[PDB]
Amino acid sequence: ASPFRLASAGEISEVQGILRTAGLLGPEKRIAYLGVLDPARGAGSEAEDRRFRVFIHDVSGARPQEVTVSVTNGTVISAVELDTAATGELPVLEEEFEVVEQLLATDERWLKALAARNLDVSKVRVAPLSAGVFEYAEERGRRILRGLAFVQDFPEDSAWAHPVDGLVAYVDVVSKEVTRVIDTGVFPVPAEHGNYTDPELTGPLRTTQKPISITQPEGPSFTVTGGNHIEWEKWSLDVGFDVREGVVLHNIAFRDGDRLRPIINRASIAEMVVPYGDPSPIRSWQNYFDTGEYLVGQYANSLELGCDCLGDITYLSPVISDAFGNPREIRNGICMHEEDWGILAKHSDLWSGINYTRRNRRMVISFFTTIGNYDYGFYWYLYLDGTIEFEAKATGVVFTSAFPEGGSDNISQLAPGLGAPFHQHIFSARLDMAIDGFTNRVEEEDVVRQTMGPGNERGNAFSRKRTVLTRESEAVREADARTGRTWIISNPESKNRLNEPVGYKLHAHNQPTLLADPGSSIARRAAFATKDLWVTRYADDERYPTGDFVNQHSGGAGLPSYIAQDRDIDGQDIVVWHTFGLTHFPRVEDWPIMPVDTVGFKLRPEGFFDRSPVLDVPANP
Amino acid sequence: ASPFRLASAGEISEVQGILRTAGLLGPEKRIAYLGVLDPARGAGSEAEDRRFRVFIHDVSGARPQEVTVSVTNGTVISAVELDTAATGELPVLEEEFEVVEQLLATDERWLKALAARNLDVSKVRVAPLSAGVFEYAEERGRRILRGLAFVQDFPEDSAWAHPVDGLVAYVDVVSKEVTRVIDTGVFPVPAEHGNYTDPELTGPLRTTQKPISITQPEGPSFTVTGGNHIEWEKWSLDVGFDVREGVVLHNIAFRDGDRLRPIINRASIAEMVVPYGDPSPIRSWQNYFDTGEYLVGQYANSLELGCDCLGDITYLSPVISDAFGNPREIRNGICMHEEDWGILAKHSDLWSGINYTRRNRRMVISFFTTIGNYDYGFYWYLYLDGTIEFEAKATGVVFTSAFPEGGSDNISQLAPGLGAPFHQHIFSARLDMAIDGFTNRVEEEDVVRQTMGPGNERGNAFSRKRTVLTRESEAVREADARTGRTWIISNPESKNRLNEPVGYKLHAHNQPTLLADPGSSIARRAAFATKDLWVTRYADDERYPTGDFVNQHSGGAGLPSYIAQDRDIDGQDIVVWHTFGLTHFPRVEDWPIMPVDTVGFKLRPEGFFDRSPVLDVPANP
Ligand SMILES: [Cu+2]
Ligand SMILES: [Cu+2]
Ligand code: NA
Ligand code: NA
Repeated sequence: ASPFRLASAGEISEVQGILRTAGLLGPEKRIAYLGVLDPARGAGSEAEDRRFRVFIHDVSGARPQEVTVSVTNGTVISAVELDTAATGELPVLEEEFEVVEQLLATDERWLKALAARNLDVSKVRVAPLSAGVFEYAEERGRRILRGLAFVQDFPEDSAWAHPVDGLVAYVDVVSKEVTRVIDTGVFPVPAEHGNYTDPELTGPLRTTQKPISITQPEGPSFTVTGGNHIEWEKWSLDVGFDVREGVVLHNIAFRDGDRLRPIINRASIAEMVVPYGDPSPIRSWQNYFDTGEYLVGQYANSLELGCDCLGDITYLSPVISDAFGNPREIRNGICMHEEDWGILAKHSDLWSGINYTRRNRRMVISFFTTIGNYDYGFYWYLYLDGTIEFEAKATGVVFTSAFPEGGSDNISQLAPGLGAPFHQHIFSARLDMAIDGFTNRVEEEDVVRQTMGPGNERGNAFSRKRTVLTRESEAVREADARTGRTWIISNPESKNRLNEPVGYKLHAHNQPTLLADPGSSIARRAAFATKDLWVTRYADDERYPTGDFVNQHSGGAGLPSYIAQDRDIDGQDIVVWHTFGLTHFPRVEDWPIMPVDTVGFKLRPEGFFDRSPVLDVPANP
Repeated sequence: ASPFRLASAGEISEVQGILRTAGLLGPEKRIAYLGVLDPARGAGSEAEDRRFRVFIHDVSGARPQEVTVSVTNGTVISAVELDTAATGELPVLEEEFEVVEQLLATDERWLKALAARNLDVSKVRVAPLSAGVFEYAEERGRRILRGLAFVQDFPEDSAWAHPVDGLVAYVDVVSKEVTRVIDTGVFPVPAEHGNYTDPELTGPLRTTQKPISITQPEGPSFTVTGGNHIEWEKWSLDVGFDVREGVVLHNIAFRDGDRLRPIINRASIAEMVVPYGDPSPIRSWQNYFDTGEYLVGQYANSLELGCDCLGDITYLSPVISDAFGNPREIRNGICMHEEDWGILAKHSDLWSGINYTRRNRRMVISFFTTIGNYDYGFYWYLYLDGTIEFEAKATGVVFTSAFPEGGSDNISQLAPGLGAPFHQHIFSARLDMAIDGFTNRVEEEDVVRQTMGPGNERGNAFSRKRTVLTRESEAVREADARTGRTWIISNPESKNRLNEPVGYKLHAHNQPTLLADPGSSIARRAAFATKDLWVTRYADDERYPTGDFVNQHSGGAGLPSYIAQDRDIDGQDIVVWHTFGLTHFPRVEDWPIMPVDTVGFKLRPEGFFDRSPVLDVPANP
């Protein structure tokens, strides 16, 4: 059995049983995170050791625990009580969905605020908003959620149309107490509805769209074996799924002739955060770590055939644990399919008389998640030519506020009285590299302009420079779009037939990084987001750029701590962490439901192959 | 009849007849350019006036002419003799394809160079390479082409595999004389073949690709009327075709409710140039203005169904003039089709219980051209949400040289002894704007970082700033990817329902601009390419960023001259010229035939609509 197979329902039940028998899962315990661990380095040989990591909350007020279990051997490997004021709180629990609203509904201060606004408490929705770390000393070591009110006029109404500005509250979800209710003043609650299925707002539906049918009469060109092992057009990989990260890719490799050549050992989105840029005290604390605080895999959607994924689709239905250790399937949570991708290569040669055209295609592995108002599609693509790409598709409903009567430098107007605070959506891709194996290095490549003069008398020359990042202290890099900056991951011990090291080049989109002041709480908690590229030496326990327990963790954790080790990364087992994101000034067109916008990155072979790897693609039928 | 209809065969024959009768097209004349002119402003009412512009070369040595004809009235409007030393030479003629090779084959200096290298002259290919303007005084006012040798071992061999470095020659294609033969020394001619249809090099063809079938059982959702008028999913436009520019889009507009709202009056790629960065005197003069010197529409490919354009395709077959004024059809030269484009909008709402997904699609209008070794696909896309995008797909065979034995700062290695000089492919999109009509302005928008302090005590705030470009002297702009710089075209006299000016935002890729020294010939002849964005006041005669006659024109022409007029562009009829390109350090994977790489730009609505314009899209079948 592949050590990279998806977790099965029986493994999760086994973890439950092991924890129970060890005294670690009594009736007061709640599993906040559970996932299989990847195999250790050099473990390929041999014998199963499937281990699971578990974060266990306690509803009675006792300290939570981090536990690793061997499901293979039926044993607890390690169990440690956590001091959450030091190392962070556990991820938000599903069962907290309604707790903030419930607590607030019986609080006299909350009710006073609602009564001033003539709002029916039974119509007021409130979400479990993550709290971060600000100036409130009573919150240190306590599990806090914050709450913002949105009115639902009727049960199928979009509450996002009706934000209640000027009001925020903080609660403790263990003691079930409301710690603070803050009312800065009454803003009109926007009146118009945002019901995008109401014919009054949609108008008559278009009747002009004729069907576009995508079929594969012979079935798909990829195979799936062992549950999650993909073979497609020379590519080989395993599709993992983790409740925190979502879809993970393992063992990305390319079969070049008779050799299986590794490229990336593990690819994931290891963090994603949505920092808000509105200085109103109602929202200035808000930074949603969709991955680290909420767990994006947990909220993966079940994808509808013909709707979410069109064509000949092979689904995976990954299994996760509920809060009690029972397995729960996400039916049709991962789509896998190949897509036509236009022209691959084309040339019409006058001298030879040969006219040549070939088509491209890509393998797609995707999932979609919903976190509150946001919905995101995460797409990995493998192309015939060896290119690897990630794309995020951001949609949903925008997070709303009042639009201030005098206008705003930090909020845009969507509808009468309705605002959208500015924000970013910033991702970190963790790419545990294995270019032709684990001995890798990274070079920063810039274009080099040359001065007109001796050796360049016509002033046309230009060049390139590559700078090796030799130690972690040198490996925190920023974009430079003007100079075409990219980063090449190579294997200095593996040369192509031209005696040049094999490599892959990372092409970033060069979007803005974290805009917050560098002294802010968010700049400290999401330090990764302040720089485009980090390179670390691989270590088993360095998994997330924000650290293991993000919720209410004070600044400092993750990448900035890991690189202090100043380890050798010049021809070693290394990990690239690429920050990329969208900066969103919401437009009227984003209301009442947002069209998709996109961001991502790609890696292209750079002297990895001895010539084009797609010369054996046949002409299209 | 629409004044924007494609030229017909009969119109071209009529132009021929008119020129003949006027004494302007005797047997020594050759048409180097012919195309319909767009209607004048305010001409919509009324009555036909189809005018054609013609550049007429004379093979006997007499001066060429620029002529405008009214095909409607059977008259010559203007005819002027050109002084080519002043205003530039005419575009390269098709009949010059073989002239450089032919001349050189009987030249003793050329033959001496070939004999030293043991090369059979009958196997030596040479192209009509554009000459530019360098230090050779004898070339001023003369029609010159330069020639580089490539060996074809047999008639179906790819000559690009066998460049003959150290050798270049210059000819006069009117006097049929070889002016210079320069031999800097013998380089080995690379030996390996680059025959990408030879089984020895391809290997056995893959048998693993299963069909991907794209069909439309009810036909397409767009209609074509009047030959070239498209109606699709609220969009309206006319598809033009010009021998120089290729596919042009006219009258791009969007039907918002019962109002046809203009967006872009004319969109084209008005120039494209390929500057080379190798300071060897063998190539340091080379800059191929594929559009302005060669005419990309002229070399548009005939596109094969199921191969080049997949799905339900509607073709146009545009007509151009041959060198004698006879019409020539480019059969199946333009593809039009709609494509599925993934998720348009999606949200799963816990509070309302509504789960909503809609799919996106795009209208595609494309052509493919071949210029020597290069092949480019030009794609325009219209999306359901109002986004407009252009994408160029660059492929073909890379232009080769020897790889110097000591390595090179300006050439990369492709195969043993085979090099690829560094170069860029730089496009200029000319967007004659009409956002809700012709009264438009441009603002540069940057993100604004804010300092932690009073009014921003948590250091989270960020903002945006917009600066109006009020006069042409202020409207030559550069990218700033780090600050998320974009440019918004708005109509200051047309407000959306929120009392904000309607607009569209240009999103650039922020790739490097022209790298050459600013004092070089190429920086002066392709000045447009040195800056990302220019805004001019519309004028009928300001068509190309490089001017009308690019071939052998000294530096200065086009945009830098036009903006000296310093015209008012604040709420006026304006034109945006966006420079964008690829910087290519060729990789081993690009040999022997290059996979596609891409560059482009998009424009997204920015408060153009009163809410999302896709709320009336129905759920997918
Ligand atoms: Cu957003
Ligand atoms: Cu190129
Ligand atoms: Na690694
Ligand atoms: Na205009």
